[PDB]
Amino acid sequence: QTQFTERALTILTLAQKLASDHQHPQLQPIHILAAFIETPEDGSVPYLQNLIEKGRYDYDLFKKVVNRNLVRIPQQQPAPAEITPSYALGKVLQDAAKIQKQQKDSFIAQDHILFALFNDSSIQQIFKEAQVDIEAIKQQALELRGNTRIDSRGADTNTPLEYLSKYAIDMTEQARQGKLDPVIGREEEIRSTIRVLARRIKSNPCLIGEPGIGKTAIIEGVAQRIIDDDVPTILQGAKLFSLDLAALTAGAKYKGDFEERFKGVLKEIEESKTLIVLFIDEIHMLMGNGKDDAANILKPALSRGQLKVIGATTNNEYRSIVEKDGAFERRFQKIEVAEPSVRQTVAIL
Repeated sequence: QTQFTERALTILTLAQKLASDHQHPQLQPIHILAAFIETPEDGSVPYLQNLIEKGRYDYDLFKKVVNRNLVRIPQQQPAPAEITPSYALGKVLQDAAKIQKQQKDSFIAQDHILFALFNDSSIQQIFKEAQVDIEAIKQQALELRGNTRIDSRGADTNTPLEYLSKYAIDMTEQARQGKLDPVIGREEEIRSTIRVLARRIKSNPCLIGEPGIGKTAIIEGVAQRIIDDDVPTILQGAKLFSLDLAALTAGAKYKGDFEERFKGVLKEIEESKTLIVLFIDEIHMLMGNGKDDAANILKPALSRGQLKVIGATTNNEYRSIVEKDGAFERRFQKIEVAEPSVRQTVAIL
């Protein structure tokens, strides 16, 4: 007694509606495929379009082939009120159920219907006529969700986050689960970091000091201050991600791979409806040492306003960046982070 997901039910609903508009006797796999290439109600990217476009195929050609093959189906003269499923479609629904149990999922989703679709010879010649490798789209569907199982009725989102999951860590959700420890003696420097983020000019703080001094403790303090809603109006409901440069580097063995991954992370941020503050440790390994390509990706994104960045570097390394990039100095506010022994002495003097 398995149940469908909300998006899977929408596909079967659109397929039932498309067969009714074309007045076709029975529901066929071509209808479900036509429901996949259908533009969603909210203008979001369809699930199948993302797989095909990221596979670097011509999606417009694919739509044109599916439509001309569906119009090729003759229209019955008197439209009945009973659109039964065909024998070919019955196997698809039965095949999607075993695909769900094969992957140990709790619900039948778009993926399972799409996988069971790939087995029908009707849609197999559709992909061949559209010159789209059907086995490459299958690989795209496998890599998409990763290894996260489908537990809820709405776990099969069309375009899940691919770059923010591989090369970033959500510090906010990690703070909700009590995986962080509040370090003492740094609330004054946390207050300054949040004050800069609420600003509209130079809204990107940059922590200055030697690594391992408590910089990571300040970021974890800002995250837990966003969770309990102790932040100004602008930061209410904002997620705090941490860019993993080691993950960006591992596997990038081709020229431009690092920039492509970094551009993909920023793209998922700028399209997010909620404001996202990205923390970049050792930011000099991005904006300095003659790395102009990475700088030309972050600087325009900061101007659009959707992204706020918390940088972290040493004093001499920050001065090295500013000495050859005035535009960087006008977007980042300097915040000095000293060792507790030095922080206590300065306050006494």
